[PDB]
Amino acid sequence: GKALVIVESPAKAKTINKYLGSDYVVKSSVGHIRDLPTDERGALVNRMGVDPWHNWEAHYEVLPGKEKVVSELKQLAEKADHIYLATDLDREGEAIAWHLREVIGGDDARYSRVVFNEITKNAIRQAFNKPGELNIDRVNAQQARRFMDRVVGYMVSPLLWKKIARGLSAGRVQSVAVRLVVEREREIKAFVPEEFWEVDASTTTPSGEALALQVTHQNDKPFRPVNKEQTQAAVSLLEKARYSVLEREDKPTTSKPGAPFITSTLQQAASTRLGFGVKKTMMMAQRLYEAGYITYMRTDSTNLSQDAVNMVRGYISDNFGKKYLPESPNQYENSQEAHEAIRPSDVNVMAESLKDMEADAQKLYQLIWRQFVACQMTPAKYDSTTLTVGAGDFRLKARGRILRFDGWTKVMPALILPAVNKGDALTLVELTPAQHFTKPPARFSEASLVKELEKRGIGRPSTYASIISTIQDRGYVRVENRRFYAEKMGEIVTDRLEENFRELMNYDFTAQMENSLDQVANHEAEWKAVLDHFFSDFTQQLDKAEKDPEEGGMRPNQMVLTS
Ligand SMILES: Cc1cn([C@H]2C[C@H](O)[C@@H](COP(=O)(O)O)O2)c(=O)[nH]c1=O
Ligand SMILES: Cc1cn([C@H]2C[C@H](O)[C@@H](COP(=O)(O)O)O2)c(=O)[nH]c1=O
Ligand SMILES: Cc1cn([C@H]2C[C@H](O)[C@@H](COP(=O)(O)O)O2)c(=O)[nH]c1=O
Repeated sequence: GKALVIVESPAKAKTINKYLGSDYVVKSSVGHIRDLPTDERGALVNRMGVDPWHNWEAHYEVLPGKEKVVSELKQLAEKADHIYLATDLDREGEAIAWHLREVIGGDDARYSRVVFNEITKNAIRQAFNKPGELNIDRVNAQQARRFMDRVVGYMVSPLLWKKIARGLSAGRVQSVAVRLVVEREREIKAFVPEEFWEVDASTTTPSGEALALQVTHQNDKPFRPVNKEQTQAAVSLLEKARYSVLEREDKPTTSKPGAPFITSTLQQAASTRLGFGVKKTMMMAQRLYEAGYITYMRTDSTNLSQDAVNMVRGYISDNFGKKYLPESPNQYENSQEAHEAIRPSDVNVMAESLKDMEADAQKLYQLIWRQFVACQMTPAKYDSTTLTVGAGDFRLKARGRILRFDGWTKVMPALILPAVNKGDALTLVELTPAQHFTKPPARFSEASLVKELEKRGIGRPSTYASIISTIQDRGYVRVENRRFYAEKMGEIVTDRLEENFRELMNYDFTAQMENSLDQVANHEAEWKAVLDHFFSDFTQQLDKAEKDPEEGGMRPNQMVLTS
Protein backbone atom coordinates (compact mmCIF):
# COMPACT_ATOMS: atom_id res chain seq x y z
CA GLY A 1 0.00 0.00 0.00
CA LYS A 2 2.78 2.43 0.89
CA ALA A 3 6.40 2.94 -0.11
CA LEU A 4 9.48 3.66 1.99
CA VAL A 5 12.12 6.15 0.87
CA ILE A 6 15.50 6.56 2.57
CA VAL A 7 17.82 9.57 2.45
CA GLU A 8 20.95 10.29 4.47
CA SER A 9 19.88 13.42 6.39
CA PRO A 10 16.82 14.97 8.06
CA ALA A 11 17.37 18.16 6.07
CA LYS A 12 17.29 16.16 2.84
CA ALA A 13 14.27 14.23 4.12
CA LYS A 14 12.30 17.41 4.82
CA THR A 15 12.97 18.90 1.38
CA ILE A 16 12.20 15.70 -0.56
CA ASN A 17 9.03 15.15 1.48
CA LYS A 18 7.51 18.27 -0.05
CA TYR A 19 7.66 16.51 -3.39
CA LEU A 20 6.52 12.98 -2.60
CA GLY A 21 2.84 12.08 -2.55
CA SER A 22 0.92 10.31 0.22
CA ASP A 23 1.97 6.89 -1.08
CA TYR A 24 5.53 7.55 0.08
CA VAL A 25 7.12 7.62 3.52
CA VAL A 26 10.48 9.37 3.79
CA LYS A 27 13.04 8.39 6.43
CA SER A 28 16.65 9.53 6.91
CA SER A 29 19.33 7.14 8.14
CA VAL A 30 20.83 10.19 9.83
CA GLY A 31 24.37 9.56 8.59
CA HIS A 32 26.34 6.48 7.58
CA ILE A 33 24.70 3.49 9.29
CA ARG A 34 27.44 0.93 8.60
CA ASP A 35 31.16 1.10 7.73
CA LEU A 36 34.78 0.11 8.49
CA PRO A 37 36.23 0.18 12.06
CA THR A 38 37.04 3.56 13.67
CA ASP A 39 52.44 -11.12 4.63
CA GLU A 40 49.39 -11.16 6.95
CA ARG A 41 48.81 -10.22 10.60
CA GLY A 42 45.42 -10.97 12.12
CA ALA A 43 46.09 -7.95 14.32
CA LEU A 44 46.43 -5.63 11.33
CA VAL A 45 43.46 -7.09 9.42
CA ASN A 46 41.17 -6.54 12.41
CA ARG A 47 42.14 -2.89 12.87
CA MET A 48 41.72 -2.22 9.14
CA GLY A 49 38.53 -4.21 8.68
CA VAL A 50 39.71 -5.41 5.28
CA ASP A 51 41.89 -8.43 4.45
CA PRO A 52 44.36 -7.87 1.56
CA TRP A 53 45.42 -11.49 2.01
CA HIS A 54 42.06 -13.29 1.77
CA ASN A 55 40.84 -11.69 -1.44
CA TRP A 56 39.83 -8.48 0.36
CA GLU A 57 37.16 -9.90 2.68
CA ALA A 58 35.78 -7.01 4.72
CA HIS A 59 34.36 -6.49 8.20
CA TYR A 60 31.76 -3.71 8.21
CA GLU A 61 30.11 -2.79 11.52
CA VAL A 62 27.01 -0.79 12.42
CA LEU A 63 28.15 2.57 13.81
CA PRO A 64 27.66 3.40 17.52
CA GLY A 65 24.15 4.43 18.51
CA LYS A 66 22.87 3.70 15.02
CA GLU A 67 21.58 0.28 16.03
CA LYS A 68 18.30 1.89 17.08
CA VAL A 69 18.17 3.34 13.58
CA VAL A 70 18.52 -0.07 11.93
CA SER A 71 15.51 -1.46 13.79
CA GLU A 72 13.78 1.81 12.94
CA LEU A 73 14.30 1.05 9.24
CA LYS A 74 13.78 -2.72 9.55
CA GLN A 75 10.24 -2.74 10.98
CA LEU A 76 9.40 0.26 8.83
CA ALA A 77 10.54 -1.53 5.66
CA GLU A 78 8.19 -4.46 6.20
CA LYS A 79 5.03 -2.35 6.28
CA ALA A 80 5.88 -1.27 2.74
CA ASP A 81 5.71 -2.67 -0.80
CA HIS A 82 8.83 -1.11 -2.31
CA ILE A 83 11.99 0.53 -0.94
CA TYR A 84 13.68 3.56 -2.46
CA LEU A 85 17.34 4.36 -1.87
CA ALA A 86 17.56 8.08 -2.59
CA THR A 87 21.11 8.71 -1.38
CA ASP A 88 23.12 11.33 -3.27
CA LEU A 89 24.18 10.47 -6.82
CA ASP A 90 27.94 10.04 -6.25
CA ARG A 91 29.87 6.79 -5.72
CA GLU A 92 29.94 7.42 -2.00
CA GLY A 93 26.19 7.80 -2.31
CA GLU A 94 25.94 4.51 -4.22
CA ALA A 95 27.81 2.64 -1.50
CA ILE A 96 25.67 4.10 1.27
CA ALA A 97 22.68 2.84 -0.66
CA TRP A 98 24.40 -0.55 -0.77
CA HIS A 99 24.99 -0.65 2.98
CA LEU A 100 21.34 0.24 3.42
CA ARG A 101 20.17 -2.63 1.24
CA GLU A 102 22.55 -5.01 3.00
CA VAL A 103 21.51 -4.21 6.56
CA ILE A 104 17.76 -4.11 5.97
CA GLY A 105 18.14 -7.23 3.86
CA GLY A 106 15.33 -8.60 1.73
CA ASP A 107 14.90 -9.54 -1.91
CA ASP A 108 16.94 -7.30 -4.20
CA ALA A 109 13.72 -6.70 -6.15
CA ARG A 110 12.28 -4.70 -3.25
CA TYR A 111 14.89 -2.02 -3.93
CA SER A 112 15.33 0.84 -6.38
CA ARG A 113 18.09 3.43 -6.66
CA VAL A 114 16.77 6.85 -7.64
CA VAL A 115 19.13 9.51 -8.96
CA PHE A 116 18.62 13.29 -9.11
CA ASN A 117 20.93 16.30 -9.05
CA GLU A 118 18.62 18.82 -7.39
CA ILE A 119 15.66 18.39 -5.06
CA THR A 120 12.76 19.96 -6.93
CA LYS A 121 9.24 18.94 -7.89
CA ASN A 122 9.94 18.05 -11.51
CA ALA A 123 13.34 16.52 -10.61
CA ILE A 124 11.85 14.35 -7.89
CA ARG A 125 8.94 13.18 -10.05
CA GLN A 126 11.15 12.08 -12.93
CA ALA A 127 13.60 10.42 -10.53
CA PHE A 128 10.85 8.21 -9.11
CA ASN A 129 9.10 8.15 -12.49
CA LYS A 130 11.83 6.07 -14.10
CA PRO A 131 13.58 4.47 -11.08
CA GLY A 132 16.88 2.63 -11.43
CA GLU A 133 18.80 -0.29 -9.92
CA LEU A 134 21.75 -0.24 -7.55
CA ASN A 135 24.97 -0.22 -9.60
CA ILE A 136 27.43 -2.65 -8.02
CA ASP A 137 30.29 -1.37 -10.20
CA ARG A 138 30.11 2.17 -8.76
CA VAL A 139 29.86 0.60 -5.29
CA ASN A 140 32.98 -1.51 -5.99
CA ALA A 141 34.78 1.57 -7.25
CA GLN A 142 33.92 3.32 -3.97
CA GLN A 143 35.12 0.44 -1.82
CA ALA A 144 38.23 0.02 -3.93
CA ARG A 145 39.17 3.59 -3.02
CA ARG A 146 38.31 3.02 0.63
CA PHE A 147 40.37 -0.16 0.83
CA MET A 148 43.61 1.20 -0.64
CA ASP A 149 43.37 4.35 1.55
CA ARG A 150 43.01 2.09 4.60
CA VAL A 151 45.96 -0.05 3.47
CA VAL A 152 48.24 2.94 2.92
CA GLY A 153 47.18 4.62 6.16
CA TYR A 154 47.35 1.57 8.45
CA MET A 155 50.50 0.01 6.96
CA VAL A 156 52.73 3.02 6.18
CA SER A 157 52.06 5.01 9.35
CA PRO A 158 53.53 2.31 11.64
CA LEU A 159 56.77 2.39 9.66
CA LEU A 160 56.79 6.17 10.11
CA TRP A 161 56.34 5.87 13.89
CA LYS A 162 59.35 3.56 14.06
CA LYS A 163 61.52 5.45 11.57
CA ILE A 164 60.50 9.05 12.25
CA ALA A 165 58.05 9.91 15.03
CA ARG A 166 55.03 8.58 16.89
CA GLY A 167 51.60 9.87 15.89
CA LEU A 168 52.48 10.60 12.27
CA SER A 169 50.13 9.68 9.42
CA ALA A 170 50.43 8.72 5.79
CA GLY A 171 47.73 9.26 3.19
CA ARG A 172 47.51 7.81 -0.30
CA VAL A 173 46.54 11.10 -1.91
CA GLN A 174 47.25 13.32 1.11
CA SER A 175 51.00 12.60 0.98
CA VAL A 176 50.99 13.51 -2.70
CA ALA A 177 49.13 16.74 -1.90
CA VAL A 178 51.74 17.58 0.75
CA ARG A 179 54.44 16.98 -1.85
CA LEU A 180 53.07 19.81 -4.02
CA VAL A 181 53.27 22.25 -1.06
CA VAL A 182 56.75 21.10 -0.05
CA GLU A 183 58.03 21.57 -3.61
CA ARG A 184 56.37 24.98 -3.74
CA GLU A 185 57.88 25.85 -0.32
CA ARG A 186 61.31 24.98 -1.65
CA GLU A 187 61.02 26.86 -4.96
CA ILE A 188 60.26 29.94 -2.84
CA LYS A 189 63.11 29.33 -0.41
CA ALA A 190 65.67 29.25 -3.22
CA PHE A 191 64.15 32.04 -5.30
CA VAL A 192 66.55 34.91 -6.05
CA PRO A 193 64.80 38.24 -6.76
CA GLU A 194 66.11 39.87 -9.92
CA GLU A 195 66.36 43.59 -10.74
CA PHE A 196 64.97 45.20 -13.90
CA TRP A 197 63.83 48.73 -14.70
CA GLU A 198 60.92 50.43 -16.45
CA VAL A 199 60.67 53.95 -17.83
CA ASP A 200 57.50 56.00 -18.10
CA ALA A 201 56.98 59.24 -19.98
CA SER A 202 54.46 62.03 -19.50
CA THR A 203 53.64 63.91 -22.69
CA THR A 204 51.34 66.55 -24.09
CA THR A 205 49.40 66.13 -27.32
CA PRO A 206 49.07 69.05 -29.77
CA SER A 207 45.78 70.04 -28.12
CA GLY A 208 47.49 70.06 -24.75
CA GLU A 209 45.95 66.80 -23.60
CA ALA A 210 48.07 64.70 -21.24
CA LEU A 211 49.38 61.38 -22.54
CA ALA A 212 51.24 58.77 -20.49
CA LEU A 213 53.53 56.30 -22.23
CA GLN A 214 55.72 53.33 -21.29
CA VAL A 215 58.98 52.65 -23.11
CA THR A 216 58.83 49.31 -24.91
CA HIS A 217 61.77 49.11 -27.33
CA GLN A 218 65.23 50.58 -27.92
CA ASN A 219 67.04 49.87 -31.19
CA ASP A 220 63.98 47.73 -31.93
CA LYS A 221 64.84 45.47 -28.98
CA PRO A 222 62.64 45.05 -25.88
CA PHE A 223 63.57 47.63 -23.22
CA ARG A 224 64.65 46.18 -19.86
CA PRO A 225 67.76 47.72 -18.23
CA VAL A 226 68.96 45.76 -15.19
CA ASN A 227 70.48 48.56 -13.11
CA LYS A 228 70.60 52.25 -12.21
CA GLU A 229 73.29 53.34 -14.67
CA GLN A 230 71.65 51.83 -17.76
CA THR A 231 68.38 53.58 -16.99
CA GLN A 232 69.83 57.07 -16.54
CA ALA A 233 71.73 56.51 -19.79
CA ALA A 234 68.48 55.65 -21.54
CA VAL A 235 66.67 58.43 -19.66
CA SER A 236 69.30 60.91 -20.83
CA LEU A 237 68.64 60.08 -24.48
CA LEU A 238 64.87 60.11 -24.08
CA GLU A 239 65.24 63.62 -22.73
CA LYS A 240 66.41 65.10 -26.02
CA ALA A 241 64.40 62.94 -28.43
CA ARG A 242 61.55 64.28 -30.57
CA TYR A 243 58.32 62.38 -29.88
CA SER A 244 55.78 61.54 -32.54
CA VAL A 245 52.70 59.37 -33.01
CA LEU A 246 53.11 56.46 -35.41
CA GLU A 247 49.90 54.36 -35.35
CA ARG A 248 46.57 54.43 -33.51
CA GLU A 249 45.28 50.89 -34.08
CA ASP A 250 41.72 51.29 -32.77
CA LYS A 251 40.39 47.74 -32.41
CA PRO A 252 37.02 46.38 -31.14
CA THR A 253 37.31 43.70 -28.46
CA THR A 254 34.97 41.60 -26.33
CA SER A 255 34.98 39.71 -23.05
CA LYS A 256 32.98 36.55 -22.61
CA PRO A 257 31.38 35.34 -19.36
CA GLY A 258 32.80 32.30 -17.64
CA ALA A 259 31.26 28.85 -17.67
CA PRO A 260 28.88 27.79 -14.88
CA PHE A 261 30.72 26.54 -11.77
CA ILE A 262 31.83 23.01 -11.08
CA THR A 263 33.17 21.96 -7.68
CA SER A 264 36.74 23.15 -8.16
CA THR A 265 35.91 26.53 -9.73
CA LEU A 266 33.28 27.33 -7.08
CA GLN A 267 35.86 26.78 -4.36
CA GLN A 268 38.36 29.12 -6.02
CA ALA A 269 35.82 31.88 -6.78
CA ALA A 270 34.34 31.66 -3.28
CA SER A 271 37.85 31.84 -1.81
CA THR A 272 39.13 34.68 -3.99
CA ARG A 273 35.95 36.75 -4.01
CA LEU A 274 34.25 35.95 -0.71
CA GLY A 275 37.29 34.86 1.27
CA PHE A 276 35.65 31.50 2.04
CA GLY A 277 37.79 28.47 2.77
CA VAL A 278 37.17 25.12 1.11
CA LYS A 279 35.54 23.60 4.19
CA LYS A 280 33.17 26.55 4.61
CA THR A 281 32.20 26.64 0.92
CA MET A 282 31.44 22.95 0.72
CA MET A 283 29.44 22.88 3.97
CA MET A 284 27.22 25.75 2.82
CA ALA A 285 26.98 24.35 -0.68
CA GLN A 286 25.69 21.16 0.87
CA ARG A 287 23.00 22.90 2.93
CA LEU A 288 21.85 24.96 -0.06
CA TYR A 289 21.67 21.70 -2.05
CA GLU A 290 19.79 19.72 0.59
CA ALA A 291 17.51 22.75 1.02
CA GLY A 292 16.63 22.37 -2.64
CA TYR A 293 18.13 25.69 -3.69
CA ILE A 294 20.98 24.48 -5.92
CA THR A 295 22.10 21.44 -7.90
CA TYR A 296 24.46 18.78 -6.49
CA MET A 297 27.67 20.46 -5.26
CA ARG A 298 30.07 17.68 -6.25
CA THR A 299 30.54 17.78 -10.01
CA ASP A 300 33.17 18.30 -12.71
CA SER A 301 30.60 18.87 -15.46
CA THR A 302 29.76 22.27 -16.96
CA ASN A 303 26.64 20.96 -18.71
CA LEU A 304 23.24 22.63 -18.31
CA SER A 305 19.83 21.02 -18.94
CA GLN A 306 17.57 22.44 -21.64
CA ASP A 307 15.04 23.32 -18.93
CA ALA A 308 17.59 25.30 -16.89
CA VAL A 309 18.75 27.18 -19.98
CA ASN A 310 15.15 27.90 -20.98
CA MET A 311 14.28 29.29 -17.59
CA VAL A 312 17.35 31.52 -17.38
CA ARG A 313 17.05 32.75 -20.97
CA GLY A 314 13.51 33.70 -19.99
CA TYR A 315 14.81 35.58 -16.95
CA ILE A 316 17.34 37.39 -19.15
CA SER A 317 14.69 38.46 -21.68
CA ASP A 318 12.31 39.76 -18.99
CA ASN A 319 14.86 41.40 -16.74
CA PHE A 320 17.59 42.62 -19.09
CA GLY A 321 16.30 42.61 -22.65
CA LYS A 322 17.04 41.36 -26.15
CA LYS A 323 20.54 42.78 -26.53
CA TYR A 324 21.59 40.57 -23.59
CA LEU A 325 20.10 37.38 -24.98
CA PRO A 326 22.30 35.42 -27.41
CA GLU A 327 20.68 34.11 -30.60
CA SER A 328 21.23 30.52 -29.46
CA PRO A 329 22.09 29.20 -25.97
CA ASN A 330 25.70 29.00 -24.86
CA GLN A 331 26.79 25.37 -24.54
CA TYR A 332 29.81 24.65 -22.31
CA GLU A 333 26.48 14.86 -22.58
CA ASN A 334 24.47 11.67 -23.16
CA SER A 335 25.58 8.40 -21.51
CA GLN A 336 28.86 9.80 -20.19
CA GLU A 337 29.18 13.40 -19.02
CA ALA A 338 25.45 13.49 -18.24
CA HIS A 339 25.71 15.52 -15.04
CA GLU A 340 25.25 19.23 -14.40
CA ALA A 341 27.07 22.33 -13.19
CA ILE A 342 26.40 24.03 -9.88
CA ARG A 343 23.47 26.32 -10.60
CA PRO A 344 20.44 27.60 -8.73
CA SER A 345 17.41 25.28 -8.79
CA ASP A 346 15.07 28.12 -9.71
CA VAL A 347 16.46 31.29 -11.28
CA ASN A 348 13.48 33.23 -9.89
CA VAL A 349 14.56 32.75 -6.28
CA MET A 350 16.89 35.54 -5.14
CA ALA A 351 19.63 35.20 -2.51
CA GLU A 352 17.68 37.65 -0.31
CA SER A 353 14.72 35.30 -0.42
CA LEU A 354 16.47 32.29 1.10
CA LYS A 355 14.59 31.29 4.22
CA ASP A 356 16.71 29.22 6.58
CA MET A 357 20.10 30.30 5.24
CA GLU A 358 22.80 32.35 6.96
CA ALA A 359 24.39 35.50 5.53
CA ASP A 360 27.41 33.76 4.01
CA ALA A 361 25.24 30.92 2.70
CA GLN A 362 23.12 33.49 0.85
CA LYS A 363 26.29 35.15 -0.44
CA LEU A 364 27.48 31.83 -1.88
CA TYR A 365 24.10 31.37 -3.56
CA GLN A 366 24.43 34.88 -5.03
CA LEU A 367 27.85 34.07 -6.47
CA ILE A 368 26.41 30.84 -7.96
CA TRP A 369 23.28 32.58 -9.27
CA ARG A 370 25.29 35.40 -10.88
CA GLN A 371 27.72 33.02 -12.57
CA PHE A 372 24.76 31.02 -13.88
CA VAL A 373 22.82 33.98 -15.26
CA ALA A 374 25.94 35.59 -16.71
CA CYS A 375 27.09 32.44 -18.44
CA GLN A 376 23.97 32.71 -20.62
CA MET A 377 24.18 36.39 -21.58
CA THR A 378 25.91 38.06 -24.52
CA PRO A 379 29.58 39.18 -24.48
CA ALA A 380 30.64 42.67 -23.40
CA LYS A 381 32.03 44.98 -26.08
CA TYR A 382 34.91 47.45 -25.86
CA ASP A 383 36.78 49.65 -28.31
CA SER A 384 40.48 49.17 -27.58
CA THR A 385 43.03 51.77 -28.59
CA THR A 386 46.78 51.28 -28.89
CA LEU A 387 49.13 54.22 -29.42
CA THR A 388 52.66 53.40 -30.52
CA VAL A 389 55.08 56.33 -30.18
CA GLY A 390 58.54 56.94 -31.57
CA ALA A 391 61.30 59.04 -30.07
CA GLY A 392 64.74 58.77 -31.60
CA ASP A 393 65.76 55.11 -31.35
CA PHE A 394 63.01 54.43 -28.81
CA ARG A 395 59.46 53.13 -29.08
CA LEU A 396 56.79 53.74 -26.46
CA LYS A 397 53.17 52.69 -26.15
CA ALA A 398 49.92 53.48 -24.37
CA ARG A 399 46.87 51.25 -24.34
CA GLY A 400 43.32 52.35 -23.62
CA ARG A 401 39.83 50.90 -23.52
CA ILE A 402 36.26 52.15 -23.65
CA LEU A 403 33.19 50.09 -22.76
CA ARG A 404 30.57 50.07 -25.51
CA PHE A 405 28.12 47.41 -24.29
CA ASP A 406 28.19 45.77 -20.85
CA GLY A 407 26.67 42.44 -21.87
CA TRP A 408 27.07 39.73 -19.23
CA THR A 409 28.75 42.13 -16.77
CA LYS A 410 25.37 43.78 -16.25
CA VAL A 411 24.45 41.16 -13.61
CA MET A 412 27.67 41.88 -11.69
CA PRO A 413 28.02 44.84 -9.30
CA ALA A 414 28.53 48.30 -10.78
CA LEU A 415 32.15 49.20 -11.59
CA ILE A 416 40.62 56.33 -22.07
CA LEU A 417 43.36 58.04 -24.10
CA PRO A 418 43.35 61.53 -25.67
CA ALA A 419 42.77 62.31 -29.34
CA VAL A 420 45.84 61.98 -31.56
CA ASN A 421 46.48 61.25 -35.23
CA LYS A 422 49.42 59.44 -36.79
CA GLY A 423 52.21 61.96 -37.25
CA ASP A 424 51.38 64.31 -34.39
CA ALA A 425 54.15 65.75 -32.22
CA LEU A 426 54.05 65.07 -28.50
CA THR A 427 55.86 67.32 -26.03
CA LEU A 428 57.88 65.65 -23.30
CA VAL A 429 56.89 66.95 -19.89
CA GLU A 430 58.51 64.46 -17.56
CA LEU A 431 60.35 61.12 -17.44
CA THR A 432 59.99 58.68 -14.55
CA PRO A 433 62.29 55.69 -14.01
CA ALA A 434 61.08 52.86 -11.79
CA GLN A 435 62.94 49.93 -10.26
CA HIS A 436 61.18 46.58 -9.84
CA PHE A 437 62.11 42.99 -9.00
CA THR A 438 60.98 39.55 -10.16
CA LYS A 439 58.72 38.07 -7.48
CA PRO A 440 58.75 34.44 -6.23
CA PRO A 441 56.07 31.80 -7.02
CA ALA A 442 52.76 32.36 -5.25
CA ARG A 443 51.91 30.23 -2.22
CA PHE A 444 49.06 27.77 -2.69
CA SER A 445 45.70 28.74 -1.20
CA GLU A 446 43.35 26.01 -0.03
CA ALA A 447 41.37 26.36 -3.27
CA SER A 448 44.26 27.06 -5.66
CA LEU A 449 45.87 23.82 -4.44
CA VAL A 450 42.64 22.01 -5.36
CA LYS A 451 43.01 23.83 -8.67
CA GLU A 452 46.51 22.40 -9.05
CA LEU A 453 45.24 19.03 -7.90
CA GLU A 454 42.51 19.07 -10.56
CA LYS A 455 44.80 19.95 -13.47
CA ARG A 456 47.12 17.11 -12.47
CA GLY A 457 44.03 14.93 -12.39
CA ILE A 458 44.77 13.95 -8.80
CA GLY A 459 41.69 14.98 -6.89
CA ARG A 460 38.00 14.30 -7.46
CA PRO A 461 35.02 16.64 -6.92
CA SER A 462 34.00 14.46 -3.98
CA THR A 463 37.45 14.34 -2.33
CA TYR A 464 39.06 17.78 -2.77
CA ALA A 465 37.64 19.14 0.48
CA SER A 466 38.60 16.10 2.55
CA ILE A 467 42.06 16.25 0.96
CA ILE A 468 42.51 19.87 2.05
CA SER A 469 41.29 19.14 5.58
CA THR A 470 43.09 15.85 6.18
CA ILE A 471 46.56 17.30 5.49
CA GLN A 472 46.27 20.15 8.01
CA ASP A 473 45.85 18.57 11.44
CA ARG A 474 48.86 16.34 10.91
CA GLY A 475 51.78 18.74 11.14
CA TYR A 476 52.81 18.58 7.49
CA VAL A 477 51.47 21.90 6.29
CA ARG A 478 49.72 24.93 7.77
CA VAL A 479 47.57 27.76 6.54
CA GLU A 480 48.75 31.17 7.67
CA ASN A 481 46.83 34.19 6.39
CA ARG A 482 44.85 31.78 4.19
CA ARG A 483 48.04 30.52 2.50
CA PHE A 484 49.89 27.20 2.74
CA TYR A 485 53.26 26.81 4.47
CA ALA A 486 55.16 23.54 4.53
CA GLU A 487 56.31 22.49 7.99
CA LYS A 488 59.72 20.91 8.62
CA MET A 489 58.08 17.58 9.43
CA GLY A 490 56.22 17.87 6.15
CA GLU A 491 59.52 17.97 4.30
CA ILE A 492 61.06 15.26 6.48
CA VAL A 493 58.25 12.79 5.78
CA THR A 494 57.94 13.84 2.14
CA ASP A 495 61.60 13.15 1.35
CA ARG A 496 61.28 9.74 3.08
CA LEU A 497 58.25 8.70 1.09
CA GLU A 498 59.73 9.86 -2.22
CA GLU A 499 62.82 7.78 -1.45
CA ASN A 500 61.11 4.54 -0.40
CA PHE A 501 57.60 4.86 -1.88
CA ARG A 502 58.32 6.43 -5.24
CA GLU A 503 55.40 4.97 -7.18
CA LEU A 504 52.98 6.03 -4.43
CA MET A 505 54.34 9.61 -4.46
CA ASN A 506 54.45 9.98 -8.25
CA TYR A 507 51.85 12.39 -9.69
CA ASP A 508 51.17 10.48 -12.94
CA PHE A 509 50.65 7.19 -11.08
CA THR A 510 48.27 8.87 -8.64
CA ALA A 511 46.27 10.44 -11.47
CA GLN A 512 46.31 7.05 -13.16
CA MET A 513 44.77 5.37 -10.08
CA GLU A 514 41.80 7.69 -10.50
CA ASN A 515 41.44 6.46 -14.10
CA SER A 516 41.68 2.93 -12.79
CA LEU A 517 38.91 3.70 -10.33
CA ASP A 518 36.76 5.07 -13.18
CA GLN A 519 37.33 1.90 -15.19
CA VAL A 520 35.95 -0.06 -12.25
CA ALA A 521 32.87 2.17 -12.01
CA ASN A 522 32.39 1.61 -15.76
CA HIS A 523 32.76 -2.18 -15.77
CA GLU A 524 36.04 -1.95 -17.67
CA ALA A 525 38.04 -3.34 -14.75
CA GLU A 526 37.26 -5.60 -11.78
CA TRP A 527 37.83 -4.02 -8.34
CA LYS A 528 39.68 -6.92 -6.72
CA ALA A 529 42.10 -7.45 -9.60
CA VAL A 530 42.75 -3.70 -9.42
CA LEU A 531 43.27 -3.98 -5.67
CA ASP A 532 45.61 -6.99 -6.00
CA HIS A 533 47.72 -4.99 -8.46
CA PHE A 534 47.85 -1.99 -6.14
CA PHE A 535 48.81 -4.18 -3.16
CA SER A 536 51.50 -5.94 -5.15
CA ASP A 537 53.33 -2.71 -6.02
CA PHE A 538 52.68 -1.41 -2.50
CA THR A 539 54.08 -4.27 -0.43
CA GLN A 540 57.14 -4.45 -2.65
CA GLN A 541 57.72 -0.80 -1.78
CA LEU A 542 56.94 -1.37 1.92
CA ASP A 543 59.16 -4.46 2.30
CA LYS A 544 62.07 -2.47 0.89
CA ALA A 545 61.37 0.47 3.19
CA GLU A 546 61.32 -1.56 6.41
CA LYS A 547 64.84 -2.85 5.86
CA ASP A 548 67.92 -1.26 7.41
CA PRO A 549 68.93 1.84 5.47
CA GLU A 550 72.27 0.17 4.72
CA GLU A 551 70.16 -2.27 2.70
CA GLY A 552 68.17 0.57 1.15
CA GLY A 553 65.53 0.88 3.85
CA MET A 554 63.98 4.17 4.95
CA ARG A 555 66.21 6.74 6.65
CA PRO A 556 65.56 7.29 10.34
CA ASN A 557 65.40 10.86 11.64
CA GLN A 558 69.13 10.45 12.35
CA MET A 559 72.04 12.92 12.64
CA VAL A 560 74.96 11.37 14.54
CA LEU A 561 78.16 12.92 15.93
CA THR A 562 81.90 12.28 15.46
CA SER A 563 81.35 8.88 17.04
C1 LIG B 1 32.47 9.65 -4.01
C2 LIG B 1 32.94 9.77 -5.40
C3 LIG B 1 32.09 10.25 -6.41
N1 LIG B 1 32.50 10.37 -7.68
C4 LIG B 1 31.46 10.89 -8.56
C5 LIG B 1 31.28 12.29 -9.16
C6 LIG B 1 30.09 12.12 -10.12
O1 LIG B 1 28.89 12.51 -9.47
C7 LIG B 1 29.99 10.60 -10.38
C8 LIG B 1 30.73 10.11 -11.63
O2 LIG B 1 29.93 8.98 -12.15
P1 LIG B 1 30.40 7.51 -12.26
O3 LIG B 1 30.73 6.98 -10.94
O4 LIG B 1 29.22 6.78 -12.85
O5 LIG B 1 31.55 7.44 -13.17
O6 LIG B 1 30.57 9.95 -9.21
C9 LIG B 1 33.79 10.03 -8.15
O7 LIG B 1 34.15 10.14 -9.32
N2 LIG B 1 34.63 9.55 -7.14
C10 LIG B 1 34.30 9.39 -5.78
O8 LIG B 1 35.13 8.95 -4.98
C1 LIG C 1 46.98 36.15 1.14
C2 LIG C 1 45.55 36.21 0.74
C3 LIG C 1 45.18 36.16 -0.60
N1 LIG C 1 43.88 36.22 -0.99
C4 LIG C 1 43.70 36.14 -2.45
C5 LIG C 1 44.53 36.76 -3.58
C6 LIG C 1 43.91 36.17 -4.85
O1 LIG C 1 43.00 37.10 -5.42
C7 LIG C 1 43.08 34.94 -4.39
C8 LIG C 1 43.77 33.55 -4.52
O2 LIG C 1 44.85 33.67 -5.54
P1 LIG C 1 45.53 32.51 -6.31
O3 LIG C 1 44.54 31.80 -7.12
O4 LIG C 1 46.55 33.18 -7.20
O5 LIG C 1 46.17 31.63 -5.35
O6 LIG C 1 42.78 35.17 -2.97
C9 LIG C 1 42.79 36.34 -0.10
O7 LIG C 1 41.61 36.39 -0.47
N2 LIG C 1 43.17 36.39 1.24
C10 LIG C 1 44.49 36.34 1.74
O8 LIG C 1 44.70 36.40 2.95
C1 LIG D 1 32.30 36.35 -11.85
C2 LIG D 1 32.38 37.70 -11.27
C3 LIG D 1 32.03 37.95 -9.94
N1 LIG D 1 32.09 39.19 -9.39
C4 LIG D 1 31.68 39.22 -7.96
C5 LIG D 1 31.47 38.08 -6.95
C6 LIG D 1 31.23 38.79 -5.61
O1 LIG D 1 30.05 38.28 -5.00
C7 LIG D 1 30.96 40.27 -6.01
C8 LIG D 1 31.43 41.32 -5.00
O2 LIG D 1 30.42 41.36 -3.92
P1 LIG D 1 29.22 42.36 -3.80
O3 LIG D 1 28.32 42.17 -4.95
O4 LIG D 1 28.52 41.97 -2.52
O5 LIG D 1 29.73 43.73 -3.74
O6 LIG D 1 31.70 40.47 -7.24
C9 LIG D 1 32.51 40.34 -10.10
O7 LIG D 1 32.58 41.48 -9.61
N2 LIG D 1 32.86 40.09 -11.43
C10 LIG D 1 32.82 38.84 -12.08
O8 LIG D 1 33.15 38.73 -13.26
